[PDB]
Amino acid sequence: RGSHMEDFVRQCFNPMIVELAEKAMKEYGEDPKIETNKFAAICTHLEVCFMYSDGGSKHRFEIIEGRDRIMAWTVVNSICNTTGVEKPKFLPDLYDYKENRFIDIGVTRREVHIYYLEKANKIKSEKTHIHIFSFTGEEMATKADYTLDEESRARIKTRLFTIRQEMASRSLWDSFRQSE
Ligand SMILES: [Mn+2]
Ligand SMILES: [Mn+2]
Repeated sequence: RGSHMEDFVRQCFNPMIVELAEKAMKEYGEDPKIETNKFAAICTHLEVCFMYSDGGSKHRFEIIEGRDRIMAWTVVNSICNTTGVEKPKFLPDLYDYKENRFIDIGVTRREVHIYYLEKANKIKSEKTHIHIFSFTGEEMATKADYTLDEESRARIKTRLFTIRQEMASRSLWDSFRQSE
């Protein structure tokens, strides 16, 4: 069965992101053709992570998101075993070489703090930095430390709101917002 959402995702995100999202979904045994909202969210999370890592200096970020589970943890161990930083319980998204911390980036259709609090306790990792974006232009980061300058975060919020308008323009936003 062919859904409008899957066709929208494929023509809205670049092929490298879609491929990474598919490999991520099947690696954890899920179908992009059936669980299509999740497909859309994984693509979105991937793009935001990539836009985020583009915000810093050249060597600033190590990218963990978008890798095989095995090599992602391999890089995490290399980072920990060479910076002494604590090994997070669950896979982060980036490591900040400038601020010497892991970052878990979140994208939500709820209020940023409803989402941050749950991400805070689920990790329970005191060290890992959290940065949440919403589809309504809000953000919320650990210690009010937003890592990147304003322009790079504003770029991310703009893109998130364009995705939401594109889904709304195709009547897929309601099903997407309710499915989280
Ligand atoms: Mn991740
Ligand atoms: Mn994340």
